[PDB]
Amino acid sequence: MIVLALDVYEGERAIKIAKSVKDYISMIKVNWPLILGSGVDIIRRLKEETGVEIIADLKLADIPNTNRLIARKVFGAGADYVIVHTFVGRDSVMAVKELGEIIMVVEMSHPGALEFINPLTDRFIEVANEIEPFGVIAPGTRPERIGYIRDRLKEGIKILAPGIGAQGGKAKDAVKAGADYIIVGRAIYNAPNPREAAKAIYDEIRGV
Amino acid sequence: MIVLALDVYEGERAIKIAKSVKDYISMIKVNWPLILGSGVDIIRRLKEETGVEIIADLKLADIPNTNRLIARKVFGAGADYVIVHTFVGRDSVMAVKELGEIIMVVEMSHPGALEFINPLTDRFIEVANEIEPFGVIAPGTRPERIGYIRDRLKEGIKILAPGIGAQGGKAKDAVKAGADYIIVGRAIYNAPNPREAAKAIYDEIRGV
Ligand SMILES: O=c1[nH]c(=O)c2[nH+]cn([C@@H]3O[C@H](COP(=O)(O)O)[C@@H](O)[C@H]3O)c2[nH]1
Ligand SMILES: O=c1[nH]c(=O)c2[nH+]cn([C@@H]3O[C@H](COP(=O)(O)O)[C@@H](O)[C@H]3O)c2[nH]1
Repeated sequence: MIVLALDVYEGERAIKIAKSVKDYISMIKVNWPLILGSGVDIIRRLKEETGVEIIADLKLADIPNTNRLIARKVFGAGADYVIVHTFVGRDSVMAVKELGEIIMVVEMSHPGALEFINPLTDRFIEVANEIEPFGVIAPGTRPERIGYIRDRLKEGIKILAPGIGAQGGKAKDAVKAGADYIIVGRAIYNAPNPREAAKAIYDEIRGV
Repeated sequence: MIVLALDVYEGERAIKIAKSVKDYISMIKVNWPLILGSGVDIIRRLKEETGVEIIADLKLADIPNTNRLIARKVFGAGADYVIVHTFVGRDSVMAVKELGEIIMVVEMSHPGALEFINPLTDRFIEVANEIEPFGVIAPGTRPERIGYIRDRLKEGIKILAPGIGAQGGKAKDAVKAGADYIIVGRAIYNAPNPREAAKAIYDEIRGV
């Protein structure tokens, strides 16, 4: 099950790519840049033009009432899931979950992640286990980490993995490692033929 | 020096209120809900209509590249400062700092803050000491914490403190404890007469 990271911040060209690959993806993930550049409306619309669920990658990390306000507006705009940080606390996570499905951040892949976030991943996983969000993000650059998290995460809580390598077999390996969804951006929206690249990743995943 | 927390999500109503108190405030702080409701261009309009600097309280907490994309757009839209989290690491903070002035989060006041953020406040302050942002936010609801932070914060980094009025904090207390700026929302924008409310706090802060 593929998640398209529509990180093509230019208007209509972003929507064109998403509608044409709708057959091979399960969700569409949008971030703050797209939202800022096109307005929160690009959400309602990415929807009624692809028919695919949408994940608003916002990494909410504010106080409860502000997280709530943002969620209400984003869910209200059509988002199906909102990604939220675990670091700011449970009340802030629950404020969003109360209005819609959430995906919690328990680990990150940039150099800075090793400073405070990653040392707390085991603890964040346990928070995730108690809250039972729809899922958690797990950088899949290294399958070992997806399995690490999968071993500690409650069954029923999905794992979505970004940073999937471009080599043939990587997407399949991330799923085998425990990822329920692989989040792919570049390798798809910047490929000569998007639908084709989407189909390739899709076919790879189901082993044939 | 007052920072108006303009938590009025109807763009025109926000401008109307901001304009009526513009001569008693130093800056205007806006968060995601207002940006989502009126579009990020509301920052430009608020600046033109009031003549005061704008702080975008986004609490950025993404990877360096994404934090930079967001900051580029927001500083580009006219923001003078962007509030960023320290927990995501130095690289993510610097990604924003390289594009404009920043204010770092080293401690929060909601209950969830006790779980992971506050236990790390001393370490966050040392990270802020190294990076040297324009300022850090300090809890105005507990003047004892403003002084605690001030003592450990490198000289030159400013302290801005919310929590005055509605949350029970006093402007006079916060300034006495070391706050350079007092962040106030409801006590001014929900006052029967905002300009009068803004003047009063202005007077309170001036009387020492
Ligand atoms: O939660 C996350 N932590 C990370 O460290 C990270 N690095 C990349 N990404 C996101 O992965 C998606 C696909 O990235 P690529 O363009 O390299 O395929 C895109 O949405 C990228 O933004 C991350 N998401
Ligand atoms: O820790 C907190 N607990 C709260 O209940 C709370 N309410 C508001 N805020 C933050 O303070 C800014 C201005 O708030 P006021 O309208 O209460 O003056 C607001 O814009 C927020 O940034 C809060 N922070």
